[PDB]
Amino acid sequence: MRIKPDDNWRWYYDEEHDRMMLDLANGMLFRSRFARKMLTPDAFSPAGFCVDDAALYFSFEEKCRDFNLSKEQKAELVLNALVAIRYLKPQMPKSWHFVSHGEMWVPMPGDAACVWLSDTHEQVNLLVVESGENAALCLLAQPCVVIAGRAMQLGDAIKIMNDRLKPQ
Amino acid sequence: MRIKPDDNWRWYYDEEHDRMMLDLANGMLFRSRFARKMLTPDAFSPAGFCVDDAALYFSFEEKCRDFNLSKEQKAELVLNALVAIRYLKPQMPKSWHFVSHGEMWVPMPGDAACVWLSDTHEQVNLLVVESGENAALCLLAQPCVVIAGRAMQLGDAIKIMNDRLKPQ
Repeated sequence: MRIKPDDNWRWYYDEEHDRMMLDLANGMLFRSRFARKMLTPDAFSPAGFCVDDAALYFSFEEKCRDFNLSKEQKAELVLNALVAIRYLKPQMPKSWHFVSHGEMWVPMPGDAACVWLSDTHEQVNLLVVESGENAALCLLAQPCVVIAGRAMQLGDAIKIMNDRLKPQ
Repeated sequence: MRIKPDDNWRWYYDEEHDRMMLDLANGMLFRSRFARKMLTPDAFSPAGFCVDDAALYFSFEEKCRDFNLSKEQKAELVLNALVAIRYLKPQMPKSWHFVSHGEMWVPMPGDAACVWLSDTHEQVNLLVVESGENAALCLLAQPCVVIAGRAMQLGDAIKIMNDRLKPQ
């Protein structure tokens, strides 16, 4: 495997570029997708990467093996998922942008999900990171997409309603 | 191999942390050893990692395979070499901190070199990154050392006189 979690990793908030980061260490850094706006007040205090984060990392890594992405992309995808799980504030679920399915499906963390955009009918691929019973928090699991007016790229968060999500 | 140069790599200087970086991309960043003080005015303008850089990367990587280091440390070593070659200002060669050898040897870029410290006789490993006929730019190729009063760690530049350098 390409990157392997190590005792030396540190989460820290970068004041100047306004983004959660991981120190890798050894000259390497990972700048996540998430800025102050989206972090819980935990985030603002450096913390070691712990066994629990290691564990989530290993599961996510395997759950993503078969997504259609560069192994560099899979890494960024899984590292943002840890940031989201650990530090993201609660999200306001989105509904009406996506083709609705008459049944609700229970989606588990680590699942590959599609939604359909209700105007373009373009399929978009997500990774599920957190469940709920109405809403599921997902990360965008493809290089980019345009949603409301907004553009988003790989790693970006969005809470979607379970009736809009579907297995790949 | 693990890190592979990619069209999306960008050199840029980071105003806020005063260091030359490389964007890797995919969330990954590399922070080199080198601050404003040591850069040619080129540095202050972002630039794609180009085919020539890619070439230097590949020879330096191979010339460092058998150094006594972590593959993470070899990565940091080589990346700093690239910064050094591309962007470092001319250096003032040092002389007197190192055990002299009555003959001058010709050292090629890419070479593994030792200097001896003249008071401790401790051996220190370097990586040659530029040649000249008197002076040869080297990066420190071991985790850390103490030289004049200064500390230095892996990736740090110093220009040394060729009579002071010796092959591994």
